[PDB]
Amino acid sequence: ASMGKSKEISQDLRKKIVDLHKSGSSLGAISKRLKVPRSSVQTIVRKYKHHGTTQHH
Repeated sequence: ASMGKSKEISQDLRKKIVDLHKSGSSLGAISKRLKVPRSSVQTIVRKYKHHGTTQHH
């Protein structure tokens, strides 16, 4: 095999922001600590809503 370990986007943040959106009352909590910008939350909601319908894996 070969080597090469790198990352691109925080997978945790991506799952977390989505999961917390389903919680609702805990959204202000993560937005308090990490204060996610509008552009970031607006872009991830598109992906979530998109993957909501036939989530390819």
